Amino acid sequence: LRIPKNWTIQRSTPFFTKDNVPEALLTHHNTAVDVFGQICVMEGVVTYYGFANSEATEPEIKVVINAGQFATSPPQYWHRIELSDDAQFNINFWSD
Amino acid sequence: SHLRIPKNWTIQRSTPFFTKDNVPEALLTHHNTAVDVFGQICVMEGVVTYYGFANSEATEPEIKVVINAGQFATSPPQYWHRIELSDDAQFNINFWSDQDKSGKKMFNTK
Repeated sequence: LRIPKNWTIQRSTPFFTKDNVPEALLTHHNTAVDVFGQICVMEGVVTYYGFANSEATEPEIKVVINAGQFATSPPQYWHRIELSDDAQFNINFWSD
Repeated sequence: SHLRIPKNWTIQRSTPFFTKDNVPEALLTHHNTAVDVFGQICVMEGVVTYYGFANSEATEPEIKVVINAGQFATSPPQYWHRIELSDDAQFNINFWSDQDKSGKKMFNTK
């Protein structure tokens, strides 16, 4: 899935690091029912683990996101992210 | 090496997606971000070429950066630049700031 041309960012999170990231993101969870999660890495590395559904124990996809890059999370898709000790990222949520 | 936006900064405003079909002409020519405002250009599709200038009246670029899909680049406060798009380029821009910028200008032209 690609984010539609007419979609926009309803909300953006502040910058998160190993020091102030919300435990909720570091855990196996999913995005809003109809929202695309765009993860932008400013510094360090963020590793993205995707799962076919909420039951899967092993990931069906692993993506390494480096500084200067971003990876999107399709609506309703289950995932978990791990951050290197110097990671700095934020997430933009597209919908509407 | 894109410059790092400090962790304490926050996004004040974000632009919708743009393509060579509806991109504001202000981005195609010289412009800079307002004081205390860091620009971030995310390329969702295609290619966006970035041209930076030493100052308001510099004619030839001091920096050229090619930004591909999945990548983003940053432009520090008041730094003059312009962007060029590929035929299938799709991108947007996030404006960060370490100060409340509500109501004020995000970018300057000319």
